[PDB]
Amino acid sequence: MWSNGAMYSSTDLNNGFRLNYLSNHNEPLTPMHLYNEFSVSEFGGSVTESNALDEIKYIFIQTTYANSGDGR
Amino acid sequence: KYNVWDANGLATNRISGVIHPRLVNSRLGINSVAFDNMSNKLDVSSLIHNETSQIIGLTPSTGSNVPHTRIMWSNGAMYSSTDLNNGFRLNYLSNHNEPLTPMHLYNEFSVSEFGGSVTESNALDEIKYIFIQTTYANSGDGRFIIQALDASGSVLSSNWYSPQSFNSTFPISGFVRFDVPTGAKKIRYGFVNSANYTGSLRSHFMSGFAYNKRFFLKIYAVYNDLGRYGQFEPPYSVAIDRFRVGDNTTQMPSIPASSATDVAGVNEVINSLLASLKANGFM
Amino acid sequence: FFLKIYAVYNDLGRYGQFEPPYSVAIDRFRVGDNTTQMPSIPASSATDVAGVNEVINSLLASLKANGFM
Amino acid sequence: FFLKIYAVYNDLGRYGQFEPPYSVAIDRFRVGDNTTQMPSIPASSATDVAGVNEVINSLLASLKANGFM
Amino acid sequence: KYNVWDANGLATNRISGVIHPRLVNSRLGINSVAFDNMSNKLDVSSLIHNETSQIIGLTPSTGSNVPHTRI
Repeated sequence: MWSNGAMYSSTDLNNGFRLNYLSNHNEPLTPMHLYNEFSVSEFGGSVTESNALDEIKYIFIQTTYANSGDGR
Repeated sequence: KYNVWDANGLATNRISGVIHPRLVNSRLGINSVAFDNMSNKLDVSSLIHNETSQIIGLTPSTGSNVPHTRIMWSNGAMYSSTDLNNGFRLNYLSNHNEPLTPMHLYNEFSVSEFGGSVTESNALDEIKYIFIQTTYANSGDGRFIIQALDASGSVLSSNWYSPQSFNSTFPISGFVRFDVPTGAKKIRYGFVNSANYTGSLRSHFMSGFAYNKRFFLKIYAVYNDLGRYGQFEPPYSVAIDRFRVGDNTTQMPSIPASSATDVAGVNEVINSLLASLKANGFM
Repeated sequence: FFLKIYAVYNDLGRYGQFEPPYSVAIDRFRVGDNTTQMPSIPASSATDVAGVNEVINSLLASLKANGFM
Repeated sequence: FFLKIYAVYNDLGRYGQFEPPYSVAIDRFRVGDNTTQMPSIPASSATDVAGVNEVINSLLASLKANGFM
Repeated sequence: KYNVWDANGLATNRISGVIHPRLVNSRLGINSVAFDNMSNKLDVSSLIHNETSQIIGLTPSTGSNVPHTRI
């Protein structure tokens, strides 16, 4: 389900994805990191932006709870 | 004519209503804009066709705005095999009630299948209305066509729609409504050309991507009775890994055509092929 | 482990909502692909003339039987 | 024939609702798999040291043509 | 026994109701006919198995009314 990244180890798949270091959340992501990318709000040149409007307003992310961890 | 008639028509508005479901599958129903703006529309309908364009264009192409394969369609062809971004091939049809041939891009499915022990007065119809949503363009000769047919192939009802018909959410996309007559046994739908030449989806339905950069088609069936015959939707099972997580096969690396004939080059090529098959999931 | 991400649209379906492709009229999407994983065929070193031909026949039979044709 | 089974959750999505996998950024789930079933290749009996090679070339060409590659 | 008990039972009727979701995942819940007629049923549930029959039968067969594989 992922375009970039890798699995942590090829001798025990139950460790999961590999998580690589990133200093802060506004830094660029590289092909080593596990991430996906998609494009939104694609309108033609004959359409003014003031008329077409935005495509996505909010994004809600659900996932599992844990008490601590360095992963993000 | 209607139960709810929505006439909201400004591009900068954002409408979102709630409509009781039993008003939508009735003798008069609601108009196309009201269904556009009905946030709970999945309470009366399910998708019978959903399709959008890929992200990465296939070879050869100059863009990725339309579908590059005919994977979703049982008939027809791609316009040109040297530029896949032209899209589907639109063949000429004189009027929307004419018979569709295997040259035209279209699909067919059957509705209201009850056994011989059930009277038709008791079983009833399966689909009441059909709603189609497609991208908007200001002009073009291509048409989206839909037909309802009885048991012996004859056309009970039919209609087609022009690019500027899809304008309930100008300037991006819109809905149109089709009325399924009683006694229909089959439904055909697809894309054709209304003028007498072979056209392409890019330049004769999407007007050269002047308004939309991503083609999509969604077709909603409003059922006569919620789930009497069972709604249509993709298959799934929580217990099978093929449907729970997906299929893990991957495309194989290219193996160059081999000409080795000393009785061992062939054996090595076969062993390499079997190794790649085992490695990439086919096994 | 599970991960679910939800996009709230600025306007319900102005640009077309994202969801898996489907067609009631195509058997690929209506019921799924019927291909099955092929049984393991061991790497073969038979070199007279005939072992290679027999392995090719075995592979073609398995392809035909398991849905790849 | 059809069969649909509905699970009413004790709490809406505490453990995560079950539903088919999808990703708007991945083409296998966004548009589907473009692999098509290959045309039938008859089992071959050519053992002059090159008929086998031609059959293998044909099989590789079919694989490349029909998506598997 | 129940919260909502639907006893509609004629073949020519077409029922379509709305029920608050919190009445369905409760100690008593609703009966099978109310859930049949609950048009907002995807607010409290999801399909854990969905299967229908193919359009074109596989070889060999005399019809296409049931699933032809154990997929």
